[PDB]
Amino acid sequence: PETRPNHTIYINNLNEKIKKDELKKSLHAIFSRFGQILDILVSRSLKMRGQAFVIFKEVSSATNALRSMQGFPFYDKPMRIQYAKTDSDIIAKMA
RNA sequence: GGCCGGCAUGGUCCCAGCCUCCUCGCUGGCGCCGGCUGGGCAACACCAUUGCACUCCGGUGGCGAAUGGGAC
Ligand SMILES: [Mg+2]
Ligand SMILES: [Mg+2]
Ligand SMILES: [Mg+2]
Ligand SMILES: [Mg+2]
Ligand SMILES: [Mg+2]
Ligand SMILES: [Mg+2]
Ligand SMILES: [Mg+2]
Ligand SMILES: [Mg+2]
Ligand SMILES: [Mg+2]
Ligand SMILES: [Mg+2]
Ligand SMILES: [Mg+2]
Ligand SMILES: [Mg+2]
Ligand SMILES: [Mg+2]
Ligand SMILES: [Mg+2]
Ligand SMILES: [Mg+2]
Repeated sequence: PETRPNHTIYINNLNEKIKKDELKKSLHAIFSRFGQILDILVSRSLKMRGQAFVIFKEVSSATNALRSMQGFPFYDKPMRIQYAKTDSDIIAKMA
């Protein structure tokens, strides 16, 4: 359902027909305005398809991105967003 | 994509057309029928999947495809 605040947002219900490189770029296009993005992780494997991790440098960015883009129609599908359950390695490798 | 068999089929060159998972080719292929067989999921389609990762990594399918004109 939902979890504790995090630098990283977990996005799913994404259109699975879209390729990894395009998907990453399109996600930057709509999410960059919430704050600096450290990385976007995408895989098309059987387990990880339809999903993305957007890693913000500051948690407040993640928070605003989550509230604002919940259900945003993206490649004809309503985007579902939550905080990631765990910190991404890029975040742990800092603080 | 490869090989073989049967039948049909005069040769060389030119132009145009058509076909596609298999160099979309600046020279790849394209008579009819039938059997054997290779590679790969890179793209595409379909099936399955709503999945919390930081390790690339589900499956199946097609190629069971494609002809006119001219010069000598
Ligand atoms: Mg990209
Ligand atoms: Mg990458
Ligand atoms: Mg997967
Ligand atoms: Mg033969
Ligand atoms: Mg005869
Ligand atoms: Mg015959
Ligand atoms: Mg002869
Ligand atoms: Mg003649
Ligand atoms: Mg020609
Ligand atoms: Mg034409
Ligand atoms: Mg064609
Ligand atoms: Mg047979
Ligand atoms: Mg986790
Ligand atoms: Mg085959
Ligand atoms: Mg002729």
